[PDB]
Amino acid sequence: SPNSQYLKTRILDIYTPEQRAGIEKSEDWRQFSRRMDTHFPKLMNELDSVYGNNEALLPMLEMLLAQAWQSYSQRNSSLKDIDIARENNPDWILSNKQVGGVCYVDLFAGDLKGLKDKIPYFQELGLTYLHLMPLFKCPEGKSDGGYAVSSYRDVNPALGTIGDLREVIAALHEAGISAVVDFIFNHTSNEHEWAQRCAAGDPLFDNFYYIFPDRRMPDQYDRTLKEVFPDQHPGGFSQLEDGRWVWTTFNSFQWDLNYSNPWVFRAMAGEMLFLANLGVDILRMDAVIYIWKQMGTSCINLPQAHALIRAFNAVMRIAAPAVFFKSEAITHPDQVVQYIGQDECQIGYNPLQMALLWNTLATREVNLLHQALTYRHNLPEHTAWVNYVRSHDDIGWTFADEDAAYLGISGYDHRQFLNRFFVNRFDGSFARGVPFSYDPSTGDARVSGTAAALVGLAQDDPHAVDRIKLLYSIALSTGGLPLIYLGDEVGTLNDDDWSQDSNKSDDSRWAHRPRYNEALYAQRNDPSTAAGQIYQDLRHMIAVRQSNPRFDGGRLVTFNTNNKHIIGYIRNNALLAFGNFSEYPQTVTAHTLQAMPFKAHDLIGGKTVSLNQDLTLQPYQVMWLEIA
Ligand SMILES: OC[C@H]1O[C@H](O[C@H]2[C@H](O)[C@@H](O)[C@@H](O[C@H]3[C@H](O)[C@@H](O)[C@@H](O)O[C@@H]3CO)O[C@@H]2CO)[C@H](O)[C@@H](O)[C@@H]1O
Ligand SMILES: OC[C@H]1O[C@@](CO)(O[C@H]2O[C@H](CO)[C@@H](O)[C@H](O)[C@H]2O)[C@@H](O)[C@@H]1O
Ligand SMILES: OC[C@H]1O[C@@](CO)(O[C@H]2O[C@H](CO)[C@@H](O)[C@H](O)[C@H]2O)[C@@H](O)[C@@H]1O
Ligand SMILES: OC[C@H]1O[C@@](CO)(O[C@H]2O[C@H](CO)[C@@H](O)[C@H](O)[C@H]2O)[C@@H](O)[C@@H]1O
Repeated sequence: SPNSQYLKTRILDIYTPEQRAGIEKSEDWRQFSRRMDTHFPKLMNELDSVYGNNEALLPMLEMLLAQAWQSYSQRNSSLKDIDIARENNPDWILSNKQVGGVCYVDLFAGDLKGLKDKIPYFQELGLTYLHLMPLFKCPEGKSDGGYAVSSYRDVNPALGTIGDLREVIAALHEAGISAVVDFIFNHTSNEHEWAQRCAAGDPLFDNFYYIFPDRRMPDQYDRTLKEVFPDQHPGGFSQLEDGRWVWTTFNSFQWDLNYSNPWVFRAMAGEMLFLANLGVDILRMDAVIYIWKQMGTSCINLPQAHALIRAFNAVMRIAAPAVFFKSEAITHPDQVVQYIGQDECQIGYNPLQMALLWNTLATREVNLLHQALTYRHNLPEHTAWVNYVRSHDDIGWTFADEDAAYLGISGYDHRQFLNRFFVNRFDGSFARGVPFSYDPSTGDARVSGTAAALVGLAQDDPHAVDRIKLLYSIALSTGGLPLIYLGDEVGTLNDDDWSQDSNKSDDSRWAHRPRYNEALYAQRNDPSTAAGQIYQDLRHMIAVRQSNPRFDGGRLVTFNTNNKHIIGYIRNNALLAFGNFSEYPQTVTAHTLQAMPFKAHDLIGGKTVSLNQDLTLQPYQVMWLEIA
């Protein structure tokens, strides 16, 4: 294998002898050269572990690092300052100061100029982090809500221009908000140029996808693949018009990119550098678990997938140190956590906590959630969870069967229950969700619907507002970067048109993707409305989280409440949180509370609470007790 110095001297060969002296003296080159020395050995080792003795490895690497230099050279000074700051503060992601939000630009604000106009509201709410849903050109009609990308460089004209996006990102930065966008790197749309050229037999785009002459290999792969959108097509493959078959994990119009080809890595690394220099702070690594395939396996969570992401990481350490990764791994908890690491994805979605929040509302029993906060919450140094309550996607019940079994719970039977409960097919349920991707091979299903819909707000259940408050309280206080699904903070209900819209009718996820509700947002300062109560509740919890150092960092220790309806945990040995998941009053006894100070201030309700006696929580009450 080559070395950092060799590669750098060749990178510099593009310059005249005179220019070259100016380059090597420059501050940009000095930073690049030391980051090369520090981080290139990781890049080389990760790529070697995947591609081995591949003839194209060295040429690809040289091409990539030449592009990395050009990119860093071009990178504007303000981003270069953020590079230095995050280079010396790996734990910026772990600060209690951070609170995130996510929205569709079109649905929430019409277009990018409109989004820029909403930035004062984001500041009002207290966001420091904003994820904008996929922005770029995609097929008209059905594009999986923009996740079928037809060009990585062209903004969807309905949203505006690439210049508009650069301005939004600058404006977010001026408002103290990090910009977060999707890195859609497992697949492109079938109308993407790479996809067209590859299928047409253009040598330049040879092996950019997985294309087969017939069903022989697809059938063999499909023996072990687990379907993602079972309504859409069987297995993992779709047929071309000419009779061939292409790997399509998701929709038929989404074709998996072939990372066994090192030129595909270079292509997407190139795209990563492009987004970096737009000033993107965090890249959402979409569908991370699918980027390596192997016959005889489920083709998810494979070792090469992890190595490839660690390779991407090193590219950012070299040419855009500010750019962090957020893992989207919705899979078994044992596998979810393997993506999270300083040298891989520094943060990742926490689907286990999310799914168990909803589980606990249904059962009123904190057993699985306590188990999860006890054994699966704490992370390696310099990493964090992203804690959420809802997202643009369905809810999957991705708790571990092994975990549940230890508690005498059958995972299969339990999911059968949860899936009936949350779509209002269980006696007494407050939930008004909609099924998604029922699967006749597994009996599996997921749940669509907004947070407000799932807690009972549609029928104005008197407990609805408190349920929302409780759920968000836990994401805001367990440790990690909390992510608000924008619209939830005023109690936004399910979309009313999705089911009869022919572009949407086969995808119930659109139920929980409503437009900005003008009426609700106008009520947000009136505490007599559900919108105002939710908003003031959440805003208060956000303010406390961000101001109070007891919430800092990602670590927690659970507290045994000895009440199966009440969750308990302690942050920084100074903040005792209780959450009552029962619709009835529930008590933590004086005996349980013996080690606590006699009195403690509750940050939620503002009162001084006695802990030297029974503590009785009202229905769905949350307490944040300052015990040190
Ligand atoms: O809030 C209503 C109800 O929810 C909880 O009970 C549910 C269980 O959590 C759930 O697992 C499921 O129980 C079934 C088992 O999974 C299955 O193995 C077999 O033993 O039959 C059970 C019933 O079908 O469904 C129940 C609810 O029916 C919670 O524990 C209850 O206290 C609560 O009243
Ligand atoms: O300056 C380094 C050294 O590189 C040699 C080639 O062996 O020339 C290379 O570097 C030059 C300056 O960057 C380039 O103009 C040239 O294309 C490249 O081959 C020597 O010419 C030079 O002394
Ligand atoms: O309201 C049901 C609505 O959901 C859509 C597609 O998302 O189908 C979902 O619900 C069905 C059960 O009603 C499931 O069989 C299906 O797998 C699930 O995606 C529509 O098919 C349906 O009209
Ligand atoms: O601490 C005294 C008394 O409290 C009991 C309740 O089971 O334990 C509780 O006290 C500890 C104080 O931090 C907690 O760590 C524990 O989780 C909590 O349940 C008994 O363990 C003990 O006798």
